Amino acid sequence: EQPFDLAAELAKQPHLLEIAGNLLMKSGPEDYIGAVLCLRGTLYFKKAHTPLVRESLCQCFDEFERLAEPHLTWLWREEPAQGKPLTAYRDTQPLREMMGAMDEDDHLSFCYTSGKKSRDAGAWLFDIYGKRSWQAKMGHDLSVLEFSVPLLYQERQPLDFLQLFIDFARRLEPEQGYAGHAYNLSPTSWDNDEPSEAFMAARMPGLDVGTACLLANTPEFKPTRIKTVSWLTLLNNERLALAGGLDALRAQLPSSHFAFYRYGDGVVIQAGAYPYIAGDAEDSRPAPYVLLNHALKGIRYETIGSLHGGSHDGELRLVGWAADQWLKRLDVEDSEIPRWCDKLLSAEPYLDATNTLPERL
Amino acid sequence: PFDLAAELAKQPHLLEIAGEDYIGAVLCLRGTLYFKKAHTPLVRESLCQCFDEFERLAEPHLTWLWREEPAQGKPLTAYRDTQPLREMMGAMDEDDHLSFCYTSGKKSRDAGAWLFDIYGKRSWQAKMGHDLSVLEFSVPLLYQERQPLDFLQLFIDFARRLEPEQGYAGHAYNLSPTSWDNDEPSEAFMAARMPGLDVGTACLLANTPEFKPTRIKTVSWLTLLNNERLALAGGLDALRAQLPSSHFAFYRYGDGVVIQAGAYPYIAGDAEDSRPAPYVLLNHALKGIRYETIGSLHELRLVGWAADQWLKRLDVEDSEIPRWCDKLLSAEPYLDATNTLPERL
Repeated sequence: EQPFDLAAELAKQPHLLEIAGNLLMKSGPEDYIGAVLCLRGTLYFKKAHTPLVRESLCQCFDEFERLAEPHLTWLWREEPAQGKPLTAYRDTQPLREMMGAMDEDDHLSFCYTSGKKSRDAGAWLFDIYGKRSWQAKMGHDLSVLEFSVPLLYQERQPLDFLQLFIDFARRLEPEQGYAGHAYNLSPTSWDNDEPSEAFMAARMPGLDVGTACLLANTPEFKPTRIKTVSWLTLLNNERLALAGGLDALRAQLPSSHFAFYRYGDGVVIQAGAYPYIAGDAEDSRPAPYVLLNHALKGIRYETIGSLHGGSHDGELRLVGWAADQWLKRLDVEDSEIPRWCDKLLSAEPYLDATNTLPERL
Repeated sequence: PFDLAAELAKQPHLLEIAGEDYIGAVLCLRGTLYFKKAHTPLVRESLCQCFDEFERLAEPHLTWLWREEPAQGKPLTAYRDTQPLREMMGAMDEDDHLSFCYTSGKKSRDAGAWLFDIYGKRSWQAKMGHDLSVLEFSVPLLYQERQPLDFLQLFIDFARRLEPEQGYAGHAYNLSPTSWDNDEPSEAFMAARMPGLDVGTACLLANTPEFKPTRIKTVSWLTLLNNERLALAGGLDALRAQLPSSHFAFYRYGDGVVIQAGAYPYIAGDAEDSRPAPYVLLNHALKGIRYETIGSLHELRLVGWAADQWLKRLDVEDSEIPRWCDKLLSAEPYLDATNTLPERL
């Protein structure tokens, strides 16, 4: 009596906004929120073990918390030296106070969520995963900041998340990054819920998939390359040069629909007037992402390993060959680019003062 | 739908998916038969005998006849005004494509729960190796509940006449007869939550390169194996010894067998596991003759990869089969004269 309304919803639109925990399993849904569609940004950066970067991370959180304070509910920390792995947001110490108890050899682990239950996925997120000084010196030097706001918040305040992403890039000088639609999964039960993400990924080419903090220091991530484009795409100056330089990119990305934000030592590219889940009735790939992916696929990772854990009892998981194929989901033939340029101009809203920051080039 | 009528009382459109408004899909009991020689006069008469039999049940409910580019008449015809099927077919030759889709949808583009659909390959297509035609037919779920032997009788009778290669019957969504390329299957959801449902459009699968092996796409409530497939699965004796006669019935015809898995068709299992116990046991017995790939069913390669995954949705670990059999024997209704044909082996 319960699968039918979901079968009807899935047949007519690509996405699900909220997904019950363990839904894409044979044992079936459980009494928690396993996944929530939101607007998420992911930044891979270095020197998280240093005081200046930690202070900048705290300034990032101050900026985020001004928006998110009414909604945050839980702080998760991995094996903290003081306190508990799980703390109610009301009971937490200021982030600057917790960082002040740490030195360069401590691991940064802070995940603020907005789920009603601590097990629930929530649409507000601020997640720091910071490598220890000795880990960075032994070669595992890449840290991750991920943060998100709800889709409804984005529609009501269309410049707020974008301003955060640029402000954070400016302070952290990241190696690479992206922002757009993604599912936040349950902080504790995500293994139940990766199949929901995998099912959605096949339907929504604009969706980011996977866990950046697990990807960050794999051998597959060593090349000077990027995982994906999305609504926002961040390239440090080295990746920008490998992509042909800023002049060569602006020649391929019409300024009617693409904006460029030069922060210090890199650029953020905005692909379209808003983030895109999918395309149209003819093609599920978003036209602005297709054009940007075409310009940047020369610097895309050939493989990043598996995006998900292994399958237990027949459930869907983006592993091995399927993960490699996911990386290529936006690729088109060179000969089809003019048609995609035409689709951009005829069907997609233009950039204006309501959906870009004034500091765009 | 523990109590389907009770569920429809609270959600009248529970079995429908909306499609300028039309019914895009309706859940029903559908049989699919893949057979050869549709271009020959002997088989064409057999198809007309099949429709004669279907029409005795469906005549009050059929509304439309769809035909793709007919040499005589129009693509759409009101059912009340159609010619006899034999006379339309009499106007056709070896090399004409058989295309007849009778539906019960209220509007012409509405999916209907009653269906009789012929897709017959041309003689020259058959000679080039694209020789597999499809007959699909369906009745509403509520009709099956009140007349539980009628669809089953049709499926066996049609199998006898057509001597199919392979086939299956059970729950499926009938789609709109003209807007049949606008809604995503959602194969991974079906595999997880409604694993008893068939998924796909048989006439598009029949002559793909993926279908050429001597294999089957799926088990369902009814599963049809020609004798070649039966032998590859280890033979009928061993199947009957492995599958409890309390819950599995076997119907023989001149060229193969139809297996009935359970007292009625199953959408899903129970609260603990969505896989229906009778289908789990039969899938385990037959997975050695299942297609390994099918292509996509009803976009990047991830949608086709999902379709290959859907083929395995009933698989369980071998160590669990004894527990599944105990669950079948203790929890599931058994077969008797109320839900099987008397001709069962």
